[PDB]
Amino acid sequence: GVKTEQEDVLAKELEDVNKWGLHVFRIAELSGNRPLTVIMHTIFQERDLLKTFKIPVDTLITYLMTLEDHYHADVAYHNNIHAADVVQSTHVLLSTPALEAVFTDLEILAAIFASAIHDVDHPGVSNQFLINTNSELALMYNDSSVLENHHLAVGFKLLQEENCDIFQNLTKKQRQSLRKMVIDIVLATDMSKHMNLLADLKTMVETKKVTSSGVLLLDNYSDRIQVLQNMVHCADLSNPTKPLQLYRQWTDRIMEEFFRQGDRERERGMEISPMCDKHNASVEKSQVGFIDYIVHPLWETWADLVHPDAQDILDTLEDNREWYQST
Ligand SMILES: [Zn+2]
Ligand SMILES: [Zn+2]
Repeated sequence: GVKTEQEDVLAKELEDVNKWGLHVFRIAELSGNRPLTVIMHTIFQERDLLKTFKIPVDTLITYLMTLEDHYHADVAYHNNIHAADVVQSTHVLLSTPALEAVFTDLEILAAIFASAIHDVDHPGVSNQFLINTNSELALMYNDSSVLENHHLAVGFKLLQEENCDIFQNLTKKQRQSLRKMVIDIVLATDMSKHMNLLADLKTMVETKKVTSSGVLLLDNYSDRIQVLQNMVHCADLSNPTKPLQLYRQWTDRIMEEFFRQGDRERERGMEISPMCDKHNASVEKSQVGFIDYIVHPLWETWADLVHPDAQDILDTLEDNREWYQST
């Protein structure tokens, strides 16, 4: 009834689950490529979610393993490790001092569950690739948020497998609310929604209230959900805010995925996508452009929302930006 030594090494690593920069790749190794399962399990226990929602533990484990298995091991970036990272990063963002006591258990469950399923069954190519190849998925979703609609459908559909319904003891009311929030959050991970989300984040920063001091004031669904949406979007785009040794690993993986799509595009004479082209790519330049135009405006705005909880994260982003720039 005692951990093996590998399990103990895993356990000591997981003591960092509440911190930006967990070594998720080491956890992936220690766990036998189960970073999503062990990290979700640790977080659910940590937040008392099993008791609060009467989730039987074997059901939670069975579902997590099933969820994890529907991420593609042969996809370099959009895989279970990325899902685990986004989960644990959303987990840390949820605990930010400026959001203390703001969100309900159900909203907390929604953000974490949405994080876990948000890229499930990703084929490792983009929406545009899927649309252009006349793929079955693109036709099912009428070319609209193709992957993101698919991630949701898979994530929910998997609750129907044997002993997988982790929401079996929630009331209809809890389930309908949970489901809508999860759907709103995941659909918001589509980059084509990025400009609007950021616009609304800013507007809320311009017009933000604080009550009892410190903590933010969110008094309608629109505001509560848009903050959750931006939170997970932030976790999804958190690679450049992480210590450089992690960030570079993510960048290697995303570039491996992009070039591979570039290869497949040429294996069919398709026009080559924005910097998916091996040979004609500057990884350093693309990262700088990515940070200046997308990641920094997002996180800078987030940092303002929860000032100054996010100062260390923003500083790390800027350091990494200068680092890449120095090339
Ligand atoms: Zn995605
Ligand atoms: Zn993602």
